[PDB]
Amino acid sequence: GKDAQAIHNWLSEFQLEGYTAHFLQAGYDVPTISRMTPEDLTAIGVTKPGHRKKIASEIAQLSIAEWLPSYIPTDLLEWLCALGLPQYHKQLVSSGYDSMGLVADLTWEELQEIGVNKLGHQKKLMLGVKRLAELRRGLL
Amino acid sequence: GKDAQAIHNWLSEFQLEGYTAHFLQAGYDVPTISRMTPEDLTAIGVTKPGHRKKIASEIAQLSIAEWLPSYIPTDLLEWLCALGLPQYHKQLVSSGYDSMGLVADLTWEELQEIGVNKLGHQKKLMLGVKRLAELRRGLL
Repeated sequence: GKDAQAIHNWLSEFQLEGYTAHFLQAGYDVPTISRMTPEDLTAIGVTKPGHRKKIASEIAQLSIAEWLPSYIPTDLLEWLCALGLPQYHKQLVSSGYDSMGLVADLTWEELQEIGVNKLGHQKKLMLGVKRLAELRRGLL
Repeated sequence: GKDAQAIHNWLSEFQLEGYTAHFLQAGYDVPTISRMTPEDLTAIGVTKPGHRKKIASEIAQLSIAEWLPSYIPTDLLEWLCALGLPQYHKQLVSSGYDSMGLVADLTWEELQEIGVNKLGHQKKLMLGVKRLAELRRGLL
């Protein structure tokens, strides 16, 4: 198991790791767990109040989000972080590409005065744009 | 370096790994490399014809795509693979959620006769739907 070893690690930091299989059988992984509620834990069989209280508390301390597991960037900076290019955010913003909907229409010739000059970052970004467009038209 | 060790590994499988820094300085990573052309390799300074011929050939043999690095799913199955839920594709298709644009309007009550019954897979999917909607309205 691959996310099992992520759960088992996190549950071990407070000696509740014998609940690992509870999250597995329910299909959960760590980022989804971070958004459960107490009733969700009850639903998957965490019924002992002493343990459900403690797992809830330990979940609020989980501060790793937000486009995991979905992998849908909602805003521009999230997306440049999916890609490995957050260093370009504020160049894109100074040039008026400050939203997903506007970035989708960015074009190969703007790139030089925005400041994306390494050709690999150039290509990676424009492939992201191209197929971001392909996803908008996907709604009809 | 993290994708450097991915390049250095792949270039080593044909003893050309001393080109690793060429791809780094240009910002490339493996999935972007897989889409380069010969002129792209020239541009980043792979100028010796014997090596550029061989790296090109070795790139066509790279068959790992397609939403990496972009992390924008273009079609429904890609997206259920971003998430860890491809086992549900054909249930979603038998129920008429066979595109991104239609999935974006899937709702919590359909889930039982589609066949998504593990609550963690339920939550993971509906978070993906919710924020997929949030991304469509993002285009105005």
